[PDB]
Order: sequence, then C-alpha cells, then structure tokens
Amino acid sequence: HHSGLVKMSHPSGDVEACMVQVTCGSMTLNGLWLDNTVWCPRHVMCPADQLSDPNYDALLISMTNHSFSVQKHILRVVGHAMQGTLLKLTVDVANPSTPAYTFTTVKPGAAFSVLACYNGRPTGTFTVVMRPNYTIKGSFLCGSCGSVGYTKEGSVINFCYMHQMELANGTHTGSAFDGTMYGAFMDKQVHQVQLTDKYCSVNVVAWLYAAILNGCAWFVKPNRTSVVSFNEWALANQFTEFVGTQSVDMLAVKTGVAIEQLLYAIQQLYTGFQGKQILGSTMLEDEFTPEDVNMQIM
Amino acid sequence: HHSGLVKMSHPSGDVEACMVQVTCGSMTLNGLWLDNTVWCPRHVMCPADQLSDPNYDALLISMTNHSFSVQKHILRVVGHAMQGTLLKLTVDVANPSTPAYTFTTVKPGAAFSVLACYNGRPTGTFTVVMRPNYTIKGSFLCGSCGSVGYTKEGSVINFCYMHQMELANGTHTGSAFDGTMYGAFMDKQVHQVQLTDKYCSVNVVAWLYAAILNGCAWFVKPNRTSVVSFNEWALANQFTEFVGTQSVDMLAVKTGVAIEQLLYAIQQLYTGFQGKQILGSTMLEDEFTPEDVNMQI
Ligand SMILES: *[C@H](O)[C@H](C[C@@H]1CCNC1=O)NC(=O)[C@H](CC(C)C)NC(=O)OC1(CC)COCOC1
Ligand SMILES: *[C@H](O)[C@H](C[C@@H]1CCNC1=O)NC(=O)[C@H](CC(C)C)NC(=O)OC1(CC)COCOC1
Repeated sequence: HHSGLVKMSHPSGDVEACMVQVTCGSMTLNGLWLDNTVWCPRHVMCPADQLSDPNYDALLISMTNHSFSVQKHILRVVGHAMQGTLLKLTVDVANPSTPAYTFTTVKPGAAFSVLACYNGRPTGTFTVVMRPNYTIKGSFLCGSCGSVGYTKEGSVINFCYMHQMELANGTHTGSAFDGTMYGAFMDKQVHQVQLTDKYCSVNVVAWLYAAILNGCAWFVKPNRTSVVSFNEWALANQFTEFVGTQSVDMLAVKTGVAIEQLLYAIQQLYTGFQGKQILGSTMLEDEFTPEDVNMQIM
Repeated sequence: HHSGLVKMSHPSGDVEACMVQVTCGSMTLNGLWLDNTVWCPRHVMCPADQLSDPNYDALLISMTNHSFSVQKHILRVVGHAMQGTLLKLTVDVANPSTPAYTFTTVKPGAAFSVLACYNGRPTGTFTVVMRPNYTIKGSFLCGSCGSVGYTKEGSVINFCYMHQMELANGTHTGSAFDGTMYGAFMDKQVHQVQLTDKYCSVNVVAWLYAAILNGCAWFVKPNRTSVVSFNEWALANQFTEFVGTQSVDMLAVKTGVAIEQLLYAIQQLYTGFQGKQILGSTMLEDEFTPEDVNMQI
C-alpha cells in the first residue's frame, strides 16, 4: 500500500516575487528583495581572482552605492551594509509583493523548501533537511548563490537559508539571515571538510510512525528504551539526541505506540531489516519530519 | 559524492494564481480559473449519498448556474457544461493573471509538477511520474480533488492533470483537461483493476548516466544489448519499451558511454547489484528523466 509520504515543498509564489539579480563588477548572483532591503551573499563583491582569501572588510569599504546593480526579471541602491556573510542593500522602492516574514535559523533535522534561482529567475523548488553536520543535499549549480530556503506557518514565511557554497562531497551550505554561515564554514574558495553526519533520531521515529499508520508494524515490540537511555546510546552510535515535540506526541496518541518502543526498535533496526522492508525501504529514513507525517498521513 | 540529483518541481506561483474553491451544495473542492473558465471535477455535483454509481448526466441537468459557488482565496457562475470527467464553469470575471498555457496529455515515464490544494488554498508542491499503469503516487487527502498537474516549456504552462481519486492501493489518478481520465478509470467509488507497474526503461538509463557522470561506473562494460533485443527482453520482465531521444543522446556524449552498454547493464542489475550500490541505492530507479539529469548535472 502506497503511504503517500513524499518530498513536498511549500508553494513558491510568495518567494518568487522577491527574487532579484544582483551584480557587482563581474560577479552576478541572486538576491532577496524584502520591503526596501535586498539580501545577497557578500562574495558577490569578490572578483574570481581573489576568491580564495577575500578581504571582505576592505572590499565593502571600496564600494559605493553604484557598485551594486539590482535587476528584477520575474532598482536603485541607496545604502549598503555587511552583516556576517551577507550584504544588506537598501533600495529606493519597497517590494510591493513582500510576504509577512521572519528570520529564524533552523536546527538540524528540520526541513525547508528551497527556490533554486539563476540570474534572478526561479527555475525549480525542492525540500531539504538541515543535516547534523550543517549541510544540505539538493541541487545547486553555478549561478545559484543567493537562492533562498524557507518554511511557511500561517501567512508567515520564515526565511532560513541563503545559498553560498558546495563542498567537496557535493553537499551544500549557506547563511541564515542573521548572517551566520550554517556550520561556520567560511565563504572562501578553499577546501573545507564537513564534520561526520548523523541519523536524525526524531525523524526516524516519525517515519516509523508513518509506517505503523500505513499498516506496517512488524517491527513493533513491547520492549522499550527510555529517552534518556537512548540519548546516551545515540552519542556513541551516530544518532542525534531525541527531543520530543507535540508533533511526535500526536503520532504516539494516534497509533497507540509509545516513543520508547520505537527508540528500542531503532536500536535493533539500524543494522538492517533482516530481509524485511519498511515503507519500501531496507534502511532507516530520516528526512521526513514529525510534521511531514502528521500533515501527509493524517 | 552526493550527485545533486533530486526530486525537483517547477516554481508554482503562476499556477497558484489560478486556484479557486468550487462548491456545489454540500461538496467542496478545487478548481482552475483560466480566462472566463473554471475547471473542476464533475463529482463536485455528487452528494455523499450516491458516490458509488452517480448519474452525472442527470446531476448536470438538475443543476443551474446558481447551484455552483466559486471563491478565490489565494465569482459568479453564468454557464455550466460537462466535458468528460470535468465541469467547465463560465464565470463573469476573466482571470487577469492567466499565464500562457496549453493543455497536454502526459505519457508514462514523463514527470510533472503537482500543486496540491485544499479549499482553494495551495498547500504543497511535489513532482510525480505518470506510471506505465496510468497512475501516480504523490500525496492527496480528502479535499485535494481539483489539484492540478503541469509541465513547462519556457514560460508556457502545460496543464496535464486534474486530481480525481485515490485507488484501493493508495495510488492516485486524475483527468487530462480534455476530460479523459488517465488509464480510463471511472470517477466512481468502485473497485477497479489496475495494471501492474513497470520500470520506465528510458528513465533507468538516464539514472545510470547520472551515476556515470557522478563517477559511479562499475556496472559499465563494453558488452552491449541492442534496443530491439532489449525491448523483446523487457516484455517478459516488467520493463517499458526503450525509445531513444535527443535528451538521452546528449548524456551518451557527455559520458561517452553508449546506450546499448546501459541496456546490457540493466538486464544484469535487474538480477541484482551483487553487493554494490548505485547512487546510494540497491534497486533500479526509474523516476528521474533524461531531462532531469541533463538539467541537474
Ligand atoms: C555561488 O553560485 C556558488 C554555488 C556553487 C557552485 C557550484 N555549486 C554550488 O553550489 N558558490 C561558490 O562557487 C563558492 C564561492 C566561495 C564561497 C567564495 N565556492 C564553491 O562552492 O566551492 C567549490 C568547491 C570547493 C564548489 O564546486 C565548484 O568548485 C568550487
Ligand atoms: C477528492 O478530493 C477526493 C480525493 C481522494 C480522497 C482521499 N485521497 C484522494 O486522493 N476523491 C474522492 O473522494 C473519490 C470520489 C469518486 C471518484 C466519486 N473517491 C476516492 O478517491 O476513492 C476512495 C475509495 C475507492 C479511495 O479510498 C478512500 O475512499 C475513497
């Protein structure tokens, strides 16, 4: 039986209307236009020559307002400032289609939608999970910097990601809109090695609950492992700490299966399913959130 | 090395601007507002009483323009007609934000984006492949009917799907905008026979080309299988006919690996990967198209 559990993104129309192109010298990339502000990665300031150790503080000082061209395809710069790894440009027109929005940094295990853009033009959207080593997968090519990641709750878009770089293992990372880089990677063209990744324990729990809701519960036993005990074990076996949420609790109430029975199951299943499948899979899946499962299976 | 091959959907803003809610008596679902026309599934006319064997001809005749209610959230009806499994409702206002569009019927193995909506409100977007048995997977709950699927060529939107139903096995189907149901399923709540699914051969090829581009070419051999022999083999082993395309050919040039080497490879991998993985998988993957791979790698 097909569960209906799929990778689902937020509808992108609200964010499409905020995308612009930003150009500084030879470098061109994407920006986010909210009210009188345009956000973009500060390495737009850097010519290809100096990208391997840029001096951003000096590059900023060398700019004037005319050093930045902002074009909408889908504007006069009247101020420029740097905030961590982002530029905050002030323009003289308020974006007439600005959504209600917040700037909240996301934590590992949380999912968000990405609007991939090139030269200020949206081309595709996908959902990613912020990994425990502060990278994301997804699909990003040359020109994609400034593409944004977001969630939506009610009318309020939460902007959580602005794309900056690809790592040698092909994963990606970027900034929060407070200017910090996820994982503290440097916006320098240099080899940087991401830390070891981990299974997102709370999302594995959610997926097992999706399995139960879908009629697949051969892995459920009476046996349990406490949260506190599971977390001691998680540290030493490449799992995140489990932190419960009202979203997980809803799934436990619906199924009648306790969180702690699934923490025991995870300790038995992460080595393999001994020939069985769970939701068409032979390994544990950690990129569906408790919210995904509540939204899509209930 | 993560390939960067992911399930990607089209930006949905153009289509979001066309979604409305359609209400008829006590039933409510989504509709697509293009110019002066609102498209929605005809079963909005059916009371819960009679979902098993609705008489859509008599239901239509019993309706008047005032039977229908159309609200834009993200309108007065002055005309109603039935086209196959869809209603075509004429409203007095023409949608100002109507994109350039066409209507197409997608074929098995082709990918399209779906804007899932509830009560006229877009809530999510995902990409599906029309399966060889004319069903799709995806995620659709109660209230999702009238959600639409589409591709793009340029800024042109090609509307190809309007969601209608879920089958006993959890898969889904819908209408093309000429009113025909994909796979000729009936818009009634009765058990109906679904053909067995098959691997979409051309997409498996594209997936192996993506593996090669990503530096995973252990399955590659100079052993070849002609398209014709492959096609013969595919009938007895639950695979679709391979049909080359310009898009596949590009991939054979980028990698310098011939189609027939991968056809040969498919025959062997179907019997097993023999301890090895391909792009993190131990089974063949057939929901990534040649166009996906060309665009994403
Ligand atoms: C901005 O559009 C760039 C996006 C990456 C290009 C390929 N895929 C991407 O996601 N970002 C960069 O090019 C970035 C600039 C520095 C932070 C100053 N460098 C980068 O992503 O690094 C490499 C590998 C070390 C990525 O792969 C291509 O070579 C550069
Ligand atoms: C319209 O929004 C409905 C969408 C489905 C409901 C649950 N998931 C869906 O995709 N469509 C229907 O309710 C449909 C109406 C008939 C075509 C007249 N019924 C339906 O999808 O079939 C059932 C039973 C075969 C699927 O299983 C649950 O009950 C409905």
